[PDB]
Amino acid sequence: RGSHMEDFVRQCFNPMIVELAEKAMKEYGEDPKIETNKFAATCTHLEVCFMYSDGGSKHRFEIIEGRDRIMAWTVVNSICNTTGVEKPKFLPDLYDYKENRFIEIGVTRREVHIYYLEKANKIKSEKTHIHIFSFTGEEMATKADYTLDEESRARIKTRLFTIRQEMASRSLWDSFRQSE
Ligand SMILES: COc1cc(CCNC(=O)c2nc(Cc3ccccc3C(F)(F)F)[nH]c(=O)c2O)ccc1O
Ligand SMILES: [Mn+2]
Ligand SMILES: [Mn+2]
Repeated sequence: RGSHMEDFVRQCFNPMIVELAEKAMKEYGEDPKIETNKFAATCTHLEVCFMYSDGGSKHRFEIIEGRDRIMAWTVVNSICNTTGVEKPKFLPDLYDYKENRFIEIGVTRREVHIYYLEKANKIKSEKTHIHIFSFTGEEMATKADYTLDEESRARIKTRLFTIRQEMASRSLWDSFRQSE
């Protein structure tokens, strides 16, 4: 199907990020040409996770998001057997070696409060850190511990708002906001 959203996602995001989002959606049994809003969402989430890992020290983060499910769970099991942190019931996004905790990164189109509430209700181990961003420039982290420096998060919010602006300029932001 000829979707403007698909072409915009391919023009906006990095090709390797697009390939990773495509592989993730195909592994989860979703059509990137049909679920174009979910395609944009997966690309955005991947890019935000990569920018997050880009912040901090060189060996600070172990990246779980992006890998296929089997290898991702393998790295999670290795981290749990190495450090001793409780195994999470759901696949997280990163692991902070400095703070020694799993990080779940979320990107929302609504208020960060509701999104964080749903995520804290989903995750039951509580030991997993949750860091939520929004397309309006807001953020919320567990225990007010935002992990990274202010600049590394500020560039993330800037990129999110740029993506929102481009979506609105292409007249696709309304359906993308209604999709969530
Ligand atoms: C069983 O469902 C889950 C699967 C996973 C492992 C892989 N998916 C993510 O890692 C992840 N997916 C999403 C959005 C999404 C997209 C597809 C299905 C379900 C969901 C969610 F349910 F999350 F809305 N947003 C994240 O930020 C994000 O990290 C983790 C937690 C889950 O509850
Ligand atoms: Mn994830
Ligand atoms: Mn996430």
